[PDB]
Amino acid sequence: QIQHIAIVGCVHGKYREMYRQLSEYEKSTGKEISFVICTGDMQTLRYEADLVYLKVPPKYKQMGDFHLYYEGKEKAPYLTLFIGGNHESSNVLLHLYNGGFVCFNMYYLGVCSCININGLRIVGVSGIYKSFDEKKPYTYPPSPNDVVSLFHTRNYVIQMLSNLSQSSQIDISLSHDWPQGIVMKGNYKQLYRFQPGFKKDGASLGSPINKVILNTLKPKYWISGHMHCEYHAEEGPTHFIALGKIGYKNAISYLDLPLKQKTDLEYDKDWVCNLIMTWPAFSNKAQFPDLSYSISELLSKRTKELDKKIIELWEKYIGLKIIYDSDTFDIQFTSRRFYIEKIYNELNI
RNA sequence: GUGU
Ligand SMILES: [Fe+2]
Ligand SMILES: [Zn+2]
Repeated sequence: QIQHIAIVGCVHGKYREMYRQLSEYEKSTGKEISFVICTGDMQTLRYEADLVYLKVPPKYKQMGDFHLYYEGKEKAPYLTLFIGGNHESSNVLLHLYNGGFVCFNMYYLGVCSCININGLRIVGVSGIYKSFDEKKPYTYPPSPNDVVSLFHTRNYVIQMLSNLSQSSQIDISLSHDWPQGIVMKGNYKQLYRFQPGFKKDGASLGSPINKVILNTLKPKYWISGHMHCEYHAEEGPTHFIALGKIGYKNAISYLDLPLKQKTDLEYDKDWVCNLIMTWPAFSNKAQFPDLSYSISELLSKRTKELDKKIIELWEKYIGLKIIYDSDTFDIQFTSRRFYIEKIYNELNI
């Protein structure tokens, strides 16, 4: 039993072309796409005003196609899961830092998270690495000045995600920039012939945060974008796949994986417990996470009886299935935090 | 990597 998953590199606002490409493959080969995974640079600009939050060179200050899907003019034909890259409507993603649908069939995984679909556990890490921002908190509501920093990956995602392969393996992990040093684990000589600009970076190319997460979780697959080129490599048991940008040949590939059972997009139980147990570090909605707390210390208080009660209350107030909600994004920010706070306090810890 |  087989499922076919499309994996996409950078989209840069070219959604109609991406779905056209994807519908072609469905018609040409007769295979059915279960769902789509995109590794970032999604540019989910709702309308003109969101352009202030898109950090691009001036020639790329363009709306793209997403507003068509946001308005309902277009309908995304497949469920599309994505992380954020360095070219985003960063204000929208911060409202949805705990994940959410930006429009029908288009689900943002958040700053980081794990989801369940078709028996698979999928971990996403948004953004790109800059050492000088990796300790900065998020400030909310988003203001135009943070356009330059909102999409930089924070070190704290390492502690949020590190326990996630205790119960079971991670099937797929996504990141926008490559895990640092993985460039050396494939045919880099051939890669340097197509991208001679990479050679000077050596093994330091890529994000150290993603390197750590890769080494800790060892997913079956790690997918990244951002470098506008195809690449493959193997780090121990992990198959690494880098993808190009929509418009070129190397932008889309497909994973044909065993389908254990067909199952709708669901929240991951272990992620949900991590989210509830770290609530104290996130409780100040003007600035989070409060790193005076230890994320690891907070997560060390997880127990099997608390996990069971957390998932019971999550199913009650939110539900295990991830379902489309068309409230505005600032309301979704407040609502999801309202139930995390409520669930935590009901634990009396 | 259209990366500061
Ligand atoms: Fe990028
Ligand atoms: Zn890109």
